[PDB]
Formats: sequence, structure tokens, C-alpha cells
Amino acid sequence: PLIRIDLTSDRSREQRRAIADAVHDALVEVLAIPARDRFQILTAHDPSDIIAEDAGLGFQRSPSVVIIHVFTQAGRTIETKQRVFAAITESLAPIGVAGSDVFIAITENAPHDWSFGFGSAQYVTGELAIP
Amino acid sequence: PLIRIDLTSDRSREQRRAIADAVHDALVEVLAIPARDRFQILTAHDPSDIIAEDAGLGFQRSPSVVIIHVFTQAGRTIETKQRVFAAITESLAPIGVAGSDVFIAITENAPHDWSFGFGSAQYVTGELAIP
Amino acid sequence: PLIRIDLTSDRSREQRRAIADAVHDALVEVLAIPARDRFQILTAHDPSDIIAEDAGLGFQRSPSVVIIHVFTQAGRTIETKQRVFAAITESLAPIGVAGSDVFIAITENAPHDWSFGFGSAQYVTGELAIP
Repeated sequence: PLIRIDLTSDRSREQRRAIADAVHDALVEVLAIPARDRFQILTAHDPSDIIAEDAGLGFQRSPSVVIIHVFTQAGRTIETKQRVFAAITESLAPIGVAGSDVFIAITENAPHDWSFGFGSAQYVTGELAIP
Repeated sequence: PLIRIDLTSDRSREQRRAIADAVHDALVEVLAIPARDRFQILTAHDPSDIIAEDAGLGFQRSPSVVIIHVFTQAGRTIETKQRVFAAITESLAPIGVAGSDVFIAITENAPHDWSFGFGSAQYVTGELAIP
Repeated sequence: PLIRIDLTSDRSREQRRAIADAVHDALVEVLAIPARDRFQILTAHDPSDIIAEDAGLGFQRSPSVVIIHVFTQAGRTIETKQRVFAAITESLAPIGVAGSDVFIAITENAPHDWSFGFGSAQYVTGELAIP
């Protein structure tokens, strides 16, 4: 999967990387992807640039929001996706990211929609095994 | 929906926030989403980092391009999406964004592809109503 | 299509642009999209904020990775995508982007998911031909 993590520049570089590490540990545990199937883009913002409310659920967030956008191939069940959300949030709690400040979205594609390098689609050639 | 708004640094911090306000308000009007269903990431770029032309439609854009990438649940009709494009662009005009400088894209997913926080999939649990 | 190109800040302004040009030229050569159907957002990061390993394929990348995320409408064949992945990488090679350092992902939507400006959905109105 390719993960876009948009968070706030108020967080230290150390913590930003820990957040990234946390997200990856979680996906590996839940999804059983290769340990090295790690592809993440960390974009830090002034908190004013991230606006994330509650869709009327009834809770507030701090300014230190963390938005995690997961681009992964289709196939995963609803419960597996629920597991991902729970796993990521839990792994982020101890490293200073509150549950209220996590927002997660999934966007799917297919195996043939990926090139890991060298201009090759490794799922299509079979060099890389599909989950 | 999660809205990625990429625009340029020549626009005032004030104007951006206003741009963001107008896009949200447009979506509440056309999509009838909860008023607090606001999830936006603002990335201001050096204009050289955004290259948006006209696909041969025969018009020019200022360097101050504004690209709106809407990530929303599948199900909206073709006509509703047209209403969204038009409402957004009409709301941006008075704010200082010419019609030529707007570009909008929609990318879809499922209700079970969202966690609004706390590690839960609110659309799945029933904590949050589905469109 | 809309392309998110995420690369590292150490690359020069001229190189960033040639990288963007190389990617566009590739899509034109392979997808036969219009020459001016060009929509690219570039984001430069400290290399620490782009994390791309090998998914266990058994190779290493330099810090100067380039992630290219193609948002385009569905319809292209697997083989055509293979050819796209190839073209992009081959075009980027002499620009100083090694094959090891390119990561490509594709995300699809529909013709009615596009506004090229002026509050209009151009594929829907016939103003622009479905490619």
C-alpha cells in the first residue's frame, strides 16, 4: 500500500517518524503485508492547514490532527478494514496521538495499478506475490 | 468526504482559508452532508510546482491555480456531481478565484473505508448515518 | 489525468520541472492523451519524509526517491499500464532519476468525475472527448 500521512509541523521530526512507524507496524500486523512493503509520504503542515471536525458525532480534536490516507489494492473485507483502523489508532496512542485526532480513509485499486521500481508491474509479472 | 486542496503560496493565508470555507459550504449545500462533516488538507505551493493547462479546450489559466480533489463515498449521481462542480466554482469567484483557475477531481470509495477517529468505522457500526 | 509527483527537496528547480515534463511526455506517448491534458502537482520533502523500501523484492533505493501517483479515468488495459510504467521510468532515466528510485501507483475514476474549470464537467457535456 501507499500511505499519505498529513500531520502538523508542531510535532517533532522524531515523533513524525514514530507515527509513520506506528502506522506501518499496524498494517503489517493486520494485513500481513511484507515487512518491507513500506511506502509512505509524510507531509507536515501548519495546523491551520488541516481542518478536521467531527461530522456531528460530538467531540472536539486538538490542533495536532493526523490524517492517514491508505491507498491499497481491493480485496480486503469490511472487518479487516475495521481491524486496520483500530490497530493504527491503538499503536498511535502511546506516541502522543489521541484517538480524537485520528482520521483514516481508504482508497482502492488493483494489482496491475502498481510499479515498485524499474518500470515494472511486479504483481502482473508475478515477481511479487499478490496478497 | 476528504478534500485535498492544493493551491499556490501567492494567495493570502486569509484567502486560502476562505477558499476552503467556500468549498465546504458548497458541498454542504449540494451534498447535504452534516455541517461538521469537514475534512480538508490545504497545501500551498510555489506556483511552479503546479502545472495545470487546458487539455486543449482553448483557454489560459493564471499561475494561481486551485486544484480540488474530492474523496467521497460512491453513490452520487452524475447530475449531483455537476451541481457540485458548478456550486464550488461559483462560490470561489467572489473570493478571488477565476473560473479558469479551478480544477476539480472526484475519487470514490465505500462507507466502510472511513474512520473518523477513536479507531472505529462509524458508518459500519451505525454511530454515523450513511447517505 | 491528474498526477501527484512527490520527490525530495534536494533536487533543483530545473530538475523538478524536467521530471514533471518527462512524466507528462510519457503519458502523451503511451495514452495518446492531448498534449495539453496536463495536470501535475509537485511536492518536495526532506528525504526522511518519503519512505519507500522494496516490498522484499531485494533491491535498494537512494534517498532521492520519486513517487508518482496517477489519477486517471478507468478504461486503460493492464498491458497499457505496463507500457506506461515503462515509459515513465525510461523517460526519467536521463533526467537523473534511477529506475530503483521510481514508485508508481494508479487510481481510477470516471469521466463524470472531472471538472477542468468554469464549473463544468467537460467529458459529460461533450466539450471534451472521452480519451
